[PDB]
Amino acid sequence: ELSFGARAELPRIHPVASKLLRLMQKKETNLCLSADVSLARELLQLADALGPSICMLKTHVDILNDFTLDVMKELITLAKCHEFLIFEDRKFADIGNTVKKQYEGGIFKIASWADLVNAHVVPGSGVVKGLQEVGLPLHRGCLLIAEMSSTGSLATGDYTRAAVRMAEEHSEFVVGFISGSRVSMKPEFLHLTPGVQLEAGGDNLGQQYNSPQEVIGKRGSDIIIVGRGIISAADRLEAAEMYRKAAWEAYLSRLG
Amino acid sequence: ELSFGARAELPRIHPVASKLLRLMQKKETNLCLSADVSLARELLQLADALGPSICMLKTHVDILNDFTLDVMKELITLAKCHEFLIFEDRKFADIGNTVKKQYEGGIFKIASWADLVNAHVVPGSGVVKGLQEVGLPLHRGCLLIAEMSSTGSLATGDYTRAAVRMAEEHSEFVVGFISGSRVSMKPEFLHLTPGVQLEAGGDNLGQQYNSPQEVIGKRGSDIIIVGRGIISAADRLEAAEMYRKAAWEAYLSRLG
Repeated sequence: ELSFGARAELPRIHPVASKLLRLMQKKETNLCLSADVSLARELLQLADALGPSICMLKTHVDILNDFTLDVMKELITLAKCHEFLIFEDRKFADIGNTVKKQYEGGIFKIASWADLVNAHVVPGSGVVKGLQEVGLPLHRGCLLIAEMSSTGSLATGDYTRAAVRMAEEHSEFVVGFISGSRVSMKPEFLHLTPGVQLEAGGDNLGQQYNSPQEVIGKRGSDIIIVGRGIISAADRLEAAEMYRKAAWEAYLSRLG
Repeated sequence: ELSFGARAELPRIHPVASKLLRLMQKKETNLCLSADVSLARELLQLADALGPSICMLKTHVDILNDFTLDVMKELITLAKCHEFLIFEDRKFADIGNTVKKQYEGGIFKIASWADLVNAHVVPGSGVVKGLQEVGLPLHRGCLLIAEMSSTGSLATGDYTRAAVRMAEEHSEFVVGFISGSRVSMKPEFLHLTPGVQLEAGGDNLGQQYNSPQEVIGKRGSDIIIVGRGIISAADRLEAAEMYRKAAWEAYLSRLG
C-alpha cells in the first residue's frame, strides 16, 4: 500500500494521476475542494487562498453565473501557482457522440481547461469513448463515478464493478473513480470521494457525509472532495486546512 | 391505448405533457427533433423549417457555440409560432443540490426556456428533488432516463425499474421517460425514445438505432428523438416529414 509519491511513479499511471499524486505527496494534501460557487470572483478567490492546501479544485461551470473562458484561464493560472488539478465535475452522462461535443465545445469548452472530468457509467463505455476522443488528445484524464454519496444512489453492486471494469479497460483515459470507498486494488487509480465533512450527517437534497478519517483511513480512499464542508465555513482556509490535515493523517495512518 | 389528444386530457397528466400531447394530436406529429447542431443559426433555421413537422425540439444548449438566452428566446418564439416544445437534453446526473443550480443557474438558465429536461436516476431521487425545486415553479417537466439507446448502457433491470418508481413518486415534475421502450404502464407518462433512424445502424461511439415503427409501434414509445437521421439528411424538411409520418403512422397503427 504505497504512498502517494510512490504511486505517482507507478508504471500504469496516467500522467494526470502522477501529476496529481506528485503534488499530494509534495503538498501533504489529499483534499479536493469542491468549489461550488456561482460567482467567478468567489471561485477564483477560493482557488487562490485554498490552492496550496488542495490537490484538486473541482468545478461546475454550468453553475457559474458569470462564466467566461477568461475565468478558466485565471483558474488555470492559480492551478499552476498553487499546484492543483482542475476537475470539472460535469458528470458526463450521454451517448458518446454527444459528450464529445459537450466536453470539447459549446461555450464551456471544458476540455480546454479541465485536467479531469468525470463521467457516469450509465451510458456504457461509449461515454468514456466520446470523451477520450477529446481528452486523450488534450492529455486529460477522467474519473468514472462508480459510487455516489447521495441516498438512493444506484451506483452500487455491479454498477460500481462496471465502473471499475470501464476504468480498467480504459486506463488510457480513466485515472480514477468517484466513489465513497476504495474500489480498485489497482493503486494506479485514484479514488476521489465527495460527501465528506468533519461532522456527521447529510443535506436536504440527498447528500450524505462521512469524515475524512472514515473515507481515507477506513474506506481506503485517496482524496476527499469537500464542498460546503469548507465553502460554507467562514474561514474557508481554516476549513481547508482542517480538511487537509484530516485526510492527510488518515492517509498516513493507513500507510504506516 | 389512448390517443395523444385523449392522453393530454388525463387526470394525472402534467400541464406540460398535455400542452405537448395536445399539439401532437393537432399537428399529427410525435416527432422530436434532436437539434444536435452547434450554430444557433442552424438550430433556429431548423426549428423554423421543421416545427410544422415536429412536436418538440430537443437541444443541447451546451453544444451550442453561439448560445445566448436571446437565441433561446428566438427558439421559443418559433416554439410558440410553430407549436413545439423545447426539450433540453441535459441528462442531469448529480446530487440533488448540484443539479438545482445546474438547471436554474449558470449561463444556460435552462429552466427559463426548457419545457422539458431529463435526468439520470443514478444519483437517486435527490436529482429529481433537486431539479423539481426549480422546475415545479416554472411549470416545467422532466424526463428520467430509464433506458439508453447506447451500447452497454447500465440502465437495465432494477436500474430502469428504479427510474420508474422515481418517476411515479415525482409525477408532479416527471412527465415521462427517456427509454427505448414503453417503461411505465401509466399513460400519463411520456416516452421519448432516442436512438432512432429509419435505417438500421448506429454510430462509432455506442449509439444504436431503431426505426420509428420499431420504437413507437412495437416498443410502445410515444415520441422519437431523431437527430442525425434528419439533420444529416440533405432535405431536412423532407426527412423530418418521413420521420414524422413514420412515427405518426406507427402510433396510429398502435392506437388503431
